[PDB]
Parts: sequence; structure tokens; C-alpha cells
Amino acid sequence: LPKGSTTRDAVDRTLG
Amino acid sequence: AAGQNVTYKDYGIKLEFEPRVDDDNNVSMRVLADVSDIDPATSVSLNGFTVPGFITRRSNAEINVGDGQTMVISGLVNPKTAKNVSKLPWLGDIPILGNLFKSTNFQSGNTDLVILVTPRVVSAASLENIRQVSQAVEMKDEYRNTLPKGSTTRDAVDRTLG
Amino acid sequence: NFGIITGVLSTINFALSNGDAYLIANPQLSARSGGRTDFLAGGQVPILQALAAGQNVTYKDYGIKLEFEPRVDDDNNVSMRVLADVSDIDPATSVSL
Amino acid sequence: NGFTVPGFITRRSNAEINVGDGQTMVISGLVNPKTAKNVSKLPWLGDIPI
Amino acid sequence: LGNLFKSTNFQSGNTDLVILVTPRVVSAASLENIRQVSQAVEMKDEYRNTLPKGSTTRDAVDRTLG
Amino acid sequence: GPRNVATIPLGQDLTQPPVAGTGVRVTPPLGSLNGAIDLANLARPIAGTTNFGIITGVLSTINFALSNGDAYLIANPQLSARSGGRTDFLAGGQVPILQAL
Amino acid sequence: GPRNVATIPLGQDLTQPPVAGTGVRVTPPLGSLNGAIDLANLARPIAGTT
Repeated sequence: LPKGSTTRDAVDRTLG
Repeated sequence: AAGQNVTYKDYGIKLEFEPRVDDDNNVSMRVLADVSDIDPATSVSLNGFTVPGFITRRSNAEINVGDGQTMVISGLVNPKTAKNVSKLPWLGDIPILGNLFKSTNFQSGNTDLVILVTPRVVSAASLENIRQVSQAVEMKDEYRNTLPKGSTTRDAVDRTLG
Repeated sequence: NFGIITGVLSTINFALSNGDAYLIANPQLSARSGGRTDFLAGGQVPILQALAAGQNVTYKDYGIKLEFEPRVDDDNNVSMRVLADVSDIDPATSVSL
Repeated sequence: NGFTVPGFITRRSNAEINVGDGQTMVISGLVNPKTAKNVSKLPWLGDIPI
Repeated sequence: LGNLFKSTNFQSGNTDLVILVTPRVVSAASLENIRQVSQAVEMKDEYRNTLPKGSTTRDAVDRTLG
Repeated sequence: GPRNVATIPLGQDLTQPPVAGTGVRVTPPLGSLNGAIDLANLARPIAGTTNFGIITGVLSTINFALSNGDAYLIANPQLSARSGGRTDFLAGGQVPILQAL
Repeated sequence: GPRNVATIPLGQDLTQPPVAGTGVRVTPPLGSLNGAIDLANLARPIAGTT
């Protein structure tokens, strides 16, 4: 995913 | 059987609440929260009796907490992505120029959702009730100010919330 | 034979709409302790509702509806169950059969 | 088909009460104002006064 | 200038709702009952004043709420 | 471009004059432009390559409606009954309804 | 504007006179104006715009 994508930020919030 | 009766289905915002209170104002409760809307994408036509589909967010939880505490009962993060490519065997891999011999389909999205509740032991003089009462007063005043001074509908508004 | 034939089309939109709606309902009832009072201010519409098959005709209430079941103590504390319903006919979700 | 089925406008009250001899009691009342407004306009010309 | 090559669809709204009740132990002489009784008197007077003096419907109105 | 040639259909008499034929020629399908670009009357060896323009207009309707409505009613029924008894009263009508199991 | 040219339909006799043809020409669809603006009788190279 692109660095600035909003979908990338959602992925980073999973599997905490 | 068969292959008539007519039934009605609720939709929108729905709440059910069954509390129980202790001597320390601990609250044991079951709460149902449902938010649903009519979805045109999944609605069928039958003959002329259109049957709708729905988009729903539902939570039915049994919990217990202290007085005035906020508890989350449901949450969700859901990213999804799909990509499909069709290309010519060798020309489709040429940098930049290969887009003349290749077609791409891309989809991406995410959904975020939080559902949280807060119980409180109150009276009629409690702050939670007073704020809602004052909200109704402002609603009545806002209605009154959009009507002409001599209107008969304005006089009816003045007779409410006595 | 080598060539191309293609073109584009377009549509212009400048729509703009606003909407407001207000309503207040103020029904009032009276009942005795241990009794019950029901109130309806509205109408009735016919509905087809029969056992099995795929006939009977039933009527459905709509409008403003109140039900009240009070109970009173020696200090004039009131324990009650109250039902309040405000409903209107919606043309958007009506079917034709 | 040809069997017209009518609709109704109804005002109904079913109450259990008790009072003294010759007293007048109100068992139901209602005040109900309603208003709705819808506007369609062109983007900029629709806001010119008058 | 990009609005010549782009189309936008926008929707927004809000709904507000409050439901509240007030119980009171009353009699037939209580203020809550008296106000509704006086409201009915004004309703009858308003009906009477929209009719012609010699109308037969006016005489029927005068015979109600005795 | 395509070629325009004279041809004689199979099964035709050998004395009839020839008709208009062609070499390899493509009439491409227009997906969303179907019906917008004319292909029946288009000379194939294309003379005139561009068409740029616009055709549009607006319509309107005038409204000056205005209505009012009032309605009054009083019903004053009176009954008599003995203590412990019951009395029913109806002043109206009856309409037929289809209601079967 | 579009071009007006003479053309001979395929399969026609070679002695018949030619008919009226065109170059690239667009007849756009009218969404809500359909039936209000006449397109059948409109000269394409547009003379008279308003």
C-alpha cells in the first residue's frame, strides 16, 4: 500500500 | 406454508435495557443496541412486492460495571483490498509504456466502528435528566421562532410543554 | 485496416436542496391507581393477514398512541408503565401488490 | 378488485376512573402542531434577496 | 478548474428527539383538569363565532357542553 | 484505410454489372458511444476526423399554489345505566368487510 | 463541425448516383431535454445557435 494511504493506517491498528 | 399474511419489520435505531442495581450502585445489565438502514443493493423485486435488504450493526451484551463508568461492548477495524490485472504476454511488462497493453482493476477500503455505554444511578433532579429537559426547551423555542407572529400554529406551540 | 473511432460525452449537474421538519405531540391522560387508560388519535388502514396460503382483512392503528398503568403510594410516589408511540404513513416504503 | 375497503379517521379513549357525584373529568386531550419546508434552488442566484 | 472534470454528490442531515412524561396525583378540582376543561370552553366559543347568527348549526352548538 | 473494389456476388448472372465491394475493413463496436456516432452513413475512407461541440438547454415551471382548510366537530352523546349494569350506544353505520379463515 | 461528403453504399450498383454521407459526427443524447430539442430536422453544421 502507498505510504500515505488511509487503508495502511487501518492495517497498522490491527493485531495489537 | 404455501409457495397470505403481511408482517412488519422494524428498522432504524433500537435499544433495550434491563438494569439491576446493588447497594454500592453497581449495575448489572443486559443491553441490545442495533443500527440498521435499508440497502438498495441487496433488495429484490419479487413481482411488485419489493423486499428490501439491510445494513446492520448489532450488539447484545451482558456486563456489569460501577456507577458512572464507560465500557466498550463492541469494536471493529476491517481493511480490504483486491487487485486484478490482464495483460499481453511480453509488452505488458515494459515500464511506463506497458500500460498501453495492460488493464488494472483496484479496490480498497476500511470500516471503523465503536459501540460504548455508560450507566448511572439518577433521580429526576440529576444532571443527566436536566440536560435532556433543557434540550427540549430549546427545541420548542427554535420551532416557535420560525413561524410568523400571527400564525395559529405558533399559538399551538406556545400551549405545549406546560 | 488500422485505425480508431472513439469519443466522450458528459453531463452537467448543479442540483441543490434543503429540508426542515418540526413536530410536537402533547397528549394527556387520566387514570386511577391500579387501572389502565388507552388513547388513540389517528386512523386505521386495512391489511391483508390470513392464515397460510400465498382471505382475511385486518386493520392497523397509526398516529398518536398512549397507554398508562399507574400505581400510587402513601407519599404520592408513582410507579408506572407508559407506552408512547408516534407514527405516520410513509410513501417511500409503501408497496403496490 | 371491486370490493372497496375503506380507511378510517378515529379518536378513541378507553379509561378506568373514579370521581364524585356530578364532577367533570377530562380523560384525553391533545395538541399537535406540525410543519415541513422543502426548498430547491440554483447555487448562487437563489440567494439574491427578493 | 478541476470541477470541470469532476462530479460530487453530498448528503448531510440530523434528527433530534426527546420524549418526557410528568405524572401528578389530582382530583377533579386540580389545576391540570381545570385547564383542559377551560380549553374545551374556548373551543366551543371559537366554533360558535364562525357561524352565521341565524344558522341551525349554531343552535346545535349552543346545546352542547351543558 | 480500406480499399474500395468492384465485386460480383456468387450465384449472380455473369452479365449483370458489378456491385461495390471492399477489402479488409473493420466496423468497431462502440460500447457507451453506441447511437451517438453515426456509422451507417460514414464514408469509410474517413474524410473529416473531428467533431467538437455542445447541445444543451434548460426548462422551468412556475408555481403559485395557495390553500387553507378548517374543520370543526362536537359530539355530545348521553347514556343511562344502573349500578352494576352496562349500556352500549352506536350512532353511525356498518360497512361490509371480507374476513375468512 | 462535421463534414458532408458523397458516398456509395456497399453492395449497391456502380452506376447509381451517390448518396449523402458524412465524416465523424456526433448526435448527443439529451437526458431531460429529450423531445424538447429537435434533432431529426436539425442541419448539422449548425446555423442558428440560440
